[PDB]
Amino acid sequence: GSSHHHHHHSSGLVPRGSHMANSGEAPKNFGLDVKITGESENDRDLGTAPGGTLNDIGIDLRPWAFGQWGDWSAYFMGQAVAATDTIETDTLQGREPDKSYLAAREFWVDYAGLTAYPGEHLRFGRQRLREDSGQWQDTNIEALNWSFETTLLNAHAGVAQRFSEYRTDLDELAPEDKDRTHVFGDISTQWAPHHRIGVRIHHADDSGHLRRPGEEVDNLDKTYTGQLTWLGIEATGDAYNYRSSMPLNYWASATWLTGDRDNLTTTTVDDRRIATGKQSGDVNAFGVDLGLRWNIDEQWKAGVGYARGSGGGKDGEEQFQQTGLESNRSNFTGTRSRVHRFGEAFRGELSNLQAATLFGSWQLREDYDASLVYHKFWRVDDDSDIGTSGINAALQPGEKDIGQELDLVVTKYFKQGLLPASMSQYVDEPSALIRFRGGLFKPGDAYGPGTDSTMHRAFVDFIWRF
Ligand SMILES: CCCCCCC/C=C\CCCCCC(=O)OC[C@@H](O)CO
Ligand SMILES: CCCCCCC/C=C\CCCCCC(=O)OC[C@@H](O)CO
Ligand SMILES: CCCCCCC/C=C\CCCCCC(=O)OC[C@@H](O)CO
Ligand SMILES: CCCCCCC/C=C\CCCCCC(=O)OC[C@H](O)CO
Ligand SMILES: CCCCCCC/C=C\CCCCCC(=O)OC[C@H](O)CO
Ligand SMILES: CCCCCCC/C=C\CCCCCC(=O)OC[C@H](O)CO
Ligand SMILES: CCCCCCC/C=C\CCCCCC(=O)OC[C@H](O)CO
Ligand SMILES: CCCCCCCCCCCC[N+](C)(C)[O-]
Ligand SMILES: [Ca+2]
Ligand SMILES: [Ca+2]
Repeated sequence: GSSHHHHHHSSGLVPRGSHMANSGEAPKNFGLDVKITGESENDRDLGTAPGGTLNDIGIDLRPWAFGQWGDWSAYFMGQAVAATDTIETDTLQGREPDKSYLAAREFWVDYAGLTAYPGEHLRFGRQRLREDSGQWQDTNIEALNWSFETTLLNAHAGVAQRFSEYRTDLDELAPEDKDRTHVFGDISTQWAPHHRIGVRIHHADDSGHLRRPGEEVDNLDKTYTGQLTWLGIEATGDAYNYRSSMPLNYWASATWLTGDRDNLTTTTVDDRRIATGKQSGDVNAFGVDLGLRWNIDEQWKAGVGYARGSGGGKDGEEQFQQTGLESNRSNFTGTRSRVHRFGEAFRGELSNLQAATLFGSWQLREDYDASLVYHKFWRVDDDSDIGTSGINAALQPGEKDIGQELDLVVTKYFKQGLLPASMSQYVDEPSALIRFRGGLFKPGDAYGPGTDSTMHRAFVDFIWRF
């Protein structure tokens, strides 16, 4: 069920001989996830800077261990990566990564005895946190998190904070993560079969300090401290369920962001960046995300989406931002494969950003899936920047047109052997997959002259679970 240690993994693979493969088998006490990835990326800066190009290959080995004793259980997953350059082998992301490294990915203890519900448990340690949209949390982080998942009622509550990367190559935390504590919760109900309504809350509190006036500031220093609360409502009808039987699936969510930020101000003095003070101000921002998916027949689906995170406003009060724990990856095209909601290439954060999206998808049982996604992006306020994105180039003042993107994701799932056999029958539950995942980004007028006319980021992933 939902407490299984691989429940949230996007791959959805089942090892041969596991209890999930055959309910007569005992739960596995250990296993190995193997990933081989190639990445082609050109060019993250749109040709405005040296570097920013990848054409490289890597292997990622993820052994794991699991123990269960009554209501207690424990889990560890490690990671070893070797690659020809610093590629992305992990969609979930002294800050220079090495080509090769070791990591402690997950380590937690879990207690399920507070209630008799198997859907209820308490988990403590570095753990996968995820909700279905991927827009609030989808990350491995140190946390204490309570989950309650039953037919009529779902609820969660937890607290989380990064203390290390637990990596051999990254010495320090990203500044936004340093001394930031997250508290969060959600409650939702299935008010009709396959229709869910819920509320969600998240609070992020920065206990750090900003550099004082006259101090040099570098990439490891914070740009702001905040106390931010997100309050959201969400309605879904099989939004992220690739096995829906309904002719139509939908999601609608609205989120208010309130609180305050202390923003560091700086000036450049002799190749240096020097702190000049700080400015505080309230945040009163809003985000929405809507989508509708047509289940045309057993194999074909298509749909449309719209999202907007506010931007600008009086002294930047209307600049929406996400929690910083999000992936923005979800099953919104209606397939077993998760897709970046705002482009594999652009990788937009919902922040001073408006996006319109169209997709079509195709799937065949548990054996194949494919999605084609089109996005158009605009700035909401053409003098404010946007949030994070997979594009590292300056925006020109006064231009709303961010660009357009076309994404393709194609996946083959299989079981027996290293690679599929053409004589193999349709797989009941696959243990391995091969995937192409690619995005083509066409910059719009906001990127100005001297930039490339197109950018791409594409991956081939081979994944095996043993
Ligand atoms: C707060 C962080 C918690 C970190 C806990 C990490 C635990 C790592 C791996 C889980 C395996 C626990 C040991 C299993 C064991 O010794 O015996 C059980 C197993 O061999 C048969 O049931
Ligand atoms: C096993 C049951 C655990 C019960 C503990 C419940 C923990 C308490 C609240 C969880 C919901 C998140 C609350 C968010 C919050 O407190 O911040 C809101 C505040 O910042 C508004 O200004
Ligand atoms: C209808 C297809 C829309 C989605 C297209 C996404 C695929 C993006 C690129 C194609 C993958 C090939 C990657 C290799 C490549 O393009 O050449 C390397 C590059 O540096 C110069 O082209
Ligand atoms: C039931 C007890 C079993 C204990 C399992 C230990 C697993 C073995 C090694 C995991 C290493 C844990 C990560 C430690 C670590 O990386 O610390 C990082 C430092 O703080 C510097 O970043
Ligand atoms: C094929 C083996 C796969 C198993 C890999 C498990 C690796 C377990 C723990 C490695 C993480 C330990 C990090 C230790 C460390 O020194 O990190 C801190 C560095 O000094 C960065 O400043
Ligand atoms: C970039 C990918 C292409 C995006 C396509 C987006 C299209 C949005 C919605 C498609 C609606 C599908 C309607 C299907 C339909 O009407 O079939 C009717 C049949 O005749 C029923 O018998
Ligand atoms: C580019 C590197 C390899 C990437 C592999 C990604 C997935 C590969 C192939 C998917 C092919 C999709 C067409 C499937 C199809 O037409 O039907 C399959 C048959 O019905 C069953 O054999
Ligand atoms: C679809 C994108 C994945 C294909 C890219 C494969 C790259 C193989 C070349 C590895 C050599 C890299 N290099 C030149 C730095 O050594
Ligand atoms: Ca470049
Ligand atoms: Ca329980």
